[PDB]
Amino acid sequence: VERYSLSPMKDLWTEEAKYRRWLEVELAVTRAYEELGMIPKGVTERIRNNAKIDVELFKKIEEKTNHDVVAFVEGIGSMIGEDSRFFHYGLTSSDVLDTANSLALVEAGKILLESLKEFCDVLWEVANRYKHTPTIGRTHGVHAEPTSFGLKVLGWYSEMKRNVQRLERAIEEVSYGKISGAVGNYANVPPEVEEKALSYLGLKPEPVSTQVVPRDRHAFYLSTLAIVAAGIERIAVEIRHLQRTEVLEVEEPFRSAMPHKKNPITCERLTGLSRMMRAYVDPSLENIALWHERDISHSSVERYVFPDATQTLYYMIVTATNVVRNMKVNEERMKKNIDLTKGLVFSQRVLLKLIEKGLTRKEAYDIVQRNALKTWNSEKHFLEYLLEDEEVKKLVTKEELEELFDISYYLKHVDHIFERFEK
Amino acid sequence: VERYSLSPMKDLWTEEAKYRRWLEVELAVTRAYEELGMIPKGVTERIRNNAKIDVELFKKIEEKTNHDVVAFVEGIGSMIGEDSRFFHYGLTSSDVLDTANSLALVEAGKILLESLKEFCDVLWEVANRYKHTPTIGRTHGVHAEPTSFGLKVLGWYSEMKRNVQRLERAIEEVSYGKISGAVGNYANVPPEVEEKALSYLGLKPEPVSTQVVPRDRHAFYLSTLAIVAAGIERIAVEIRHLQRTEVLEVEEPFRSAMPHKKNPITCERLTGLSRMMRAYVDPSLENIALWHERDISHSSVERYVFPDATQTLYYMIVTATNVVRNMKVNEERMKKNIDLTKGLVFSQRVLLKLIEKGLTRKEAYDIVQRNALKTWNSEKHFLEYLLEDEEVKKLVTKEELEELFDISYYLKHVDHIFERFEK
Amino acid sequence: VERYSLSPMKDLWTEEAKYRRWLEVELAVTRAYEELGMIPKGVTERIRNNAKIDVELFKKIEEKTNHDVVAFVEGIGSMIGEDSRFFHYGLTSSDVLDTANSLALVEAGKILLESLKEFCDVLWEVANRYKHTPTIGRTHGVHAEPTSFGLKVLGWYSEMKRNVQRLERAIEEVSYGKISGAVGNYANVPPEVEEKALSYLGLKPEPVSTQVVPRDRHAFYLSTLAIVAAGIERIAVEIRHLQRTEVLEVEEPFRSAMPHKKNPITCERLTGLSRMMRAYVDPSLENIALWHERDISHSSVERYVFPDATQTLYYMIVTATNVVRNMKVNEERMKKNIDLTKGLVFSQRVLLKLIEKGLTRKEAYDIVQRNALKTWNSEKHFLEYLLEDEEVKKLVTKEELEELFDISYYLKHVDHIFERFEK
Amino acid sequence: VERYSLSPMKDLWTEEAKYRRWLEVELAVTRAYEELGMIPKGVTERIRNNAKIDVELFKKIEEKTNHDVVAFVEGIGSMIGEDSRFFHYGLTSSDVLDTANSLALVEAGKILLESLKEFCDVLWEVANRYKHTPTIGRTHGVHAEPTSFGLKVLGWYSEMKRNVQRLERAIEEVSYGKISGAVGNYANVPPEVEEKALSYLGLKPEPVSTQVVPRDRHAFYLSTLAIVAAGIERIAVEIRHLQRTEVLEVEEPFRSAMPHKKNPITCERLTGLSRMMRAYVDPSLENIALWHERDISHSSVERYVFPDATQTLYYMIVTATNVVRNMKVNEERMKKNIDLTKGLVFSQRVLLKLIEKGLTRKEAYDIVQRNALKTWNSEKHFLEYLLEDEEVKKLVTKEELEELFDISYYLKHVDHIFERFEK
Repeated sequence: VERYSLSPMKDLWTEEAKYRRWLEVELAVTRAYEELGMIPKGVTERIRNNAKIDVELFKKIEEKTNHDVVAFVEGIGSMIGEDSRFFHYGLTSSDVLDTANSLALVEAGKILLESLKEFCDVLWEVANRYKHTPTIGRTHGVHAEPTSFGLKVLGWYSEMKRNVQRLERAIEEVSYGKISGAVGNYANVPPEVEEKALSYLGLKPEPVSTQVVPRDRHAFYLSTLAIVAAGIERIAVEIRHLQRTEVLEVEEPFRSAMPHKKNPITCERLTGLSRMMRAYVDPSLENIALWHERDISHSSVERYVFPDATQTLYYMIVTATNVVRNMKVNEERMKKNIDLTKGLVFSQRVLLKLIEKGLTRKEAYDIVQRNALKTWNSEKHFLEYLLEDEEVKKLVTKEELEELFDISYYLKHVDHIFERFEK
Repeated sequence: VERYSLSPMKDLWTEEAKYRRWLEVELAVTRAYEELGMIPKGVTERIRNNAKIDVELFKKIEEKTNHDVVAFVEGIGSMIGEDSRFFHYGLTSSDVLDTANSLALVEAGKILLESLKEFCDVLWEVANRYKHTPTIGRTHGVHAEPTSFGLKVLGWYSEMKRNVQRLERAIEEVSYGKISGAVGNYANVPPEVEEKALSYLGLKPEPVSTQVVPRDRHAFYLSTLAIVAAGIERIAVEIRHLQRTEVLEVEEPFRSAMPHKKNPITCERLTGLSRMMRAYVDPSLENIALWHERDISHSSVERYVFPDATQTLYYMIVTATNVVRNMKVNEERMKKNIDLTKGLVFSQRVLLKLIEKGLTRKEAYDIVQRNALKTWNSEKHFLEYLLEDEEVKKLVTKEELEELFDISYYLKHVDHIFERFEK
Repeated sequence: VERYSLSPMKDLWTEEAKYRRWLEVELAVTRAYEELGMIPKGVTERIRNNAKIDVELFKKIEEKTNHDVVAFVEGIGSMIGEDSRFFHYGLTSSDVLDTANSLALVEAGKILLESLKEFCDVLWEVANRYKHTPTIGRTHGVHAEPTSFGLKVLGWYSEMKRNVQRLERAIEEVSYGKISGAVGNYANVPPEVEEKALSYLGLKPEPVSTQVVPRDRHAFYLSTLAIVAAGIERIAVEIRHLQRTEVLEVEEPFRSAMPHKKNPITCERLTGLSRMMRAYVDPSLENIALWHERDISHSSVERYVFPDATQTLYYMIVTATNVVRNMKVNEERMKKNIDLTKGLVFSQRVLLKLIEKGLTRKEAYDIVQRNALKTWNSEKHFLEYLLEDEEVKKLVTKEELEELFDISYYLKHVDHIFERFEK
Repeated sequence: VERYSLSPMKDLWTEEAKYRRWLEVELAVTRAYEELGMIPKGVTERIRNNAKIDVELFKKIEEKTNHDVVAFVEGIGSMIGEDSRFFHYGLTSSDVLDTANSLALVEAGKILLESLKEFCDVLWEVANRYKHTPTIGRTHGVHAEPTSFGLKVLGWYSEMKRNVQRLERAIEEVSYGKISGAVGNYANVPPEVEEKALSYLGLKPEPVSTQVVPRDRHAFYLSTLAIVAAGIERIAVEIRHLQRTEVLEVEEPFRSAMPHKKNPITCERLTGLSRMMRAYVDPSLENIALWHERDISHSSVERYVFPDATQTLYYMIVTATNVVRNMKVNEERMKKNIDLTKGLVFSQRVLLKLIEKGLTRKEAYDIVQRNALKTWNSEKHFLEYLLEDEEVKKLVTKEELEELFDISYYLKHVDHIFERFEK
């Protein structure tokens, strides 16, 4: 794990950061009471001045207390003297816990969103750089028709922009806390305190909560994270295919190294991390069916999944940004790979042209097949066989024949497509 | 499976419905060409009049062809005579396949959305009916504080309304087809044909496609379906708990039956179907990383998951609607269950009241604990013990003591919460 | 789905086959009571002669009964006259259901196991056929060191022989039924009736059951099935890579076709079916935690998973067997692919030889790197560059150089490895 | 995570313990070469005396090397002087990595297995302690028929004894390393060195490896781990249900506490940890299909799963053992809960007795239903209503009636079932 904790994301998930979120919540709540005239003026400022985050103290108290937030509430109690009457007043532990996890997931979502937007900018730049670079399109791993390498990157760009909007909605979904007390009905803490306290944190009130924020929001967020990761996985698998020794179209950045031993190690790592990101979706979905007004089975799951899902995805986005930013792209090898089958890429164009000139689907098909076959089993090109085919010679001119091998045919609509992403 | 195929949803997924979607696509495409002046006037109308869906013919041709859409294209070919020149013109098979699955998933999404909205109306009605019905709030399966049964149903209502908006976005995500030919670059079919043909189907053009519509859209849709199902699972588990013999607060509708043998069979079934819905998420997510401009590994997955996920969820929503619509709710038993622990539900109120009147947290706590203990181990009530406690007798009046047992305390903010959902 | 239902597996999962298993269970149970003297002599043969599988009757009765096994018990009841006193006597529904599913899963396991052993025989045959066929070993998709193609097939053989054993244990695990009545404590049917009835069916008694056979047995079985599928998935991904245009070492069987358009469609299908097989594992694992002496949430999951997992794996085994049996293996291409990097595959042998002859690891490495580079960026071979390197010329003879390019170094232990599988 | 790392399991997964396993592998390999006469006598002891685990050195070298095992090989190299010629000789990195992970998973398996056997001993003890404790059996959460509480614990015992055996096979499955070099064909290190080196470590040779030990072995192991976890999850959900306020039959150990606020927090935790354990299964299964002779996508997954799955299960086994060892069992409450429905638990015996005495199934059923109804809606017992029923009065004696309410009918075979586990 520590392998991919990267700053800013990993600073979110220390024990200090967590206790500071709990204090933030507690201070928003005393502030809300005080602004409503419900506790004396001055309480919040004094608790702000005297409450310190002391991790060892809270952990020592927790040894005796066996309860994380009660230990915190007493630890803070021992620094704030008389003001402890007004601290954690009416709250249940999950008011603090779940509001603090909204804070963390919203912030993690924002870090993720900024790095994602940055991945989009790099993908847009790389797609425009190779906008007109010819490459062979491949279906079932088999040469199909010519295309451009910028258009392939644009498909990745297109997918990551759908993920920017998805990530914005997942941030919205998790932007809800609760300050509603034991079973969520404001018996011990007024709903006006909740509304003020959460607006100071940048959060909204869960419209109806139980003891807990409903876990379908978290499952939505984490399902969105797994889908972002699988798009990065699609990119990573492409580059693994393109860096294989028989292809050599692209090379992921590295580190003088042996030219024949450049392994796509980073993209293999990305593929494995995507497997982990989708692994967290299932446990988040059966966190949803909590018993009544809550059970705590989700808590242990979330200790793994919140920190690991958001730190792994962050590492995936930053790493894949660097891979696409700095990968070597071998344009001449791309172009050369179009001629690997020696013209047989243009074999549909040749087939149709024989139907145009009179022949029936089957008639044309047999002429192309025989030429294909000879091309495939030898060293001469498809075109050179077609030109010498007598049946072809009485139906098609030679200038007609040669123009069917123009790559620009496959390429006439690339700008049309790029233009859909402009402006 | 056939157990839960219900009309309208199951009519979507027959072989006839599929072939009709393929014809719909094909007709939108000839229409687009003809409206653009690219094929003669009259072609579409004549293909519309002569193309019949003949499932046995297509399947017989497929025996020879070994390819589903080629067999279809030839079957239709044999009915439409000369017009077959202009039919399926420039298309790749996945233009038809994936555009037809957008049609199916958008329509399935709309059927699902209407039944979901209807579930929301029933939940809103049931929540307002029991708005002020007292029930005991339960955390860790343990009596916590009083609450209202309408507020519990409102939490379900709140969750299903978040799922209506989620379902709308999932319908949007899947509203994209492609008419872009072999590797998605319009080499064989102009992008103006795509744009016209898909607007007649109510769909949008994938802004950049490969041979296929990118599979992250389908994974998003199906992840949303699994989250809707897990909310239905939360409801179903609640009712199972509430129909157990020691609780008897709610009874799912059934079918004169034995009163002691009413089993929550439907809600158990709902819980199992939610397990299947979340099971489809993982295969949809590794459908995303297709090789290059496509591989066909996703096709076999989607033969299971599109029809099964959308028919299971539809059955879940209709069944859970009926369960909530017609379930028996035992209000007097709910109210009686509040007094099961004989007043000990109000034990925090009693504790705080002793701190108010001078005592320290620990001092108060020991008085409540001893009374709790005596109450727990006997048949007299908490209140009756408190009244006779001397330490309590010198700190608290008896009218003070009795008012701490008012249920209306737990209940002062129920209308505030319901009002968040009005208007 | 129907796409891959293949005889004999799909005959297991009809409604008829299910009711036949129910009767088989019922007849074993009457036989057991009769042999113990608990019901009159002759009952079992009479019920055997009279009791007919009438699917439409049972479904008509179920319309009114709303209970599948009750409807069956009554339908059989209407055919067997006075002997209905002795039929289904003391049983709970899940005595019949779960015992019938053990029969099905055992027999499914056996059909799976015989096709698997047959897949092993084909793998052994193909591996021995290419025992000594040179091929380039590939790590990270990059040419590593020479090996044999039979050795690669052997690793697949070794994996499926581990699965044969795993399948035999999974059969063992599911060989347990129950005839123990409502909560599994033999209050209504004697344990000696259970023991006799299940030994007639070839099954063992769950040593302690509740109302149900414990679902960890089924989860273990389905987990083993998903493991077998992923080994098929490893094989199918190798053939996809090897059939790509730039590689052409292997070609899956098909159907005269275009030589350049041979797509690995069956293998991509096998990949997608492997994803469904692993998807069924999670739902099976959470069927395990049934509430108390049972809930029925697992029933609905098992209507999908039992038939779908066994039929999909059966399809995968039979199809992969035909793929490996009939695939074309291009040996000259495999041998030719070793020289793609023009000798650089032997570059570690060259490096070590320079350390042998005095040089330090870094010294040797720089000579190899420079020659590698020159080879990589040109058309001359590594050897030709080494021979002309003066630093190399004074440390190594030419005959010492050339013999580092012998493939038989890489193959000396092929024969030791096959030997481990013999006898 | 650190929450549940417990000695001895967490000592397995430090960086130090990992480098120690790497050295252990390296020393087995030098020992094997030396015993075969291939390197001078004395090398192994010298490398043993000199080779120190220096985590910070290896990490500093790795900063420059960017390769974990290379950095290790060099760091050891700087301590062992001239013997570095003989160290790591012919090995590929994954000879050390995968052999070291077999050591770890074997030893983890053994720690797991000893705590599991200990969980079985506690279960056997608790089951025998309540062998004859009457309790109500529950199906669909609804009172069914009386049984014994020891019988329920026996079913848990039976499940964990099946897991002991499953754990022994999973240990066997992962007992394979490799010392076969870059593509697993012993080109660079002899197979007799592998055989000797692995028998010193207690391991067997993968019969054919590629660059890596095949990942179906690890997926089988982790699948067995998730099965063991779900059986713990079945137990923990039972204790949650039994500790609910309306039931009070059992109370998990804790920490004087409030008697009404005893929450089943450990059991809810065990439930959530079971969800993480099953989440690791899917990522392990798709690690299986590595490309060719390996890709490294699995490495990153295994950095999470190996340590997390073995430590979480270890925590679950030890904690569930303490739960079952120390939980309070309320026998009088269990016995009292049988009479909750005031005799209606014996209603099938009454029904059958009326058919015995002449009546038809429907006739008998209506008498029982009417009395059931009256019992259900009042405070008088079923028996008292039956005795006063005139139709009952003319078919059944009072002593014939009362003895249908004997609990020993339900318990006669408890003793036969425990006997199956003896000896």
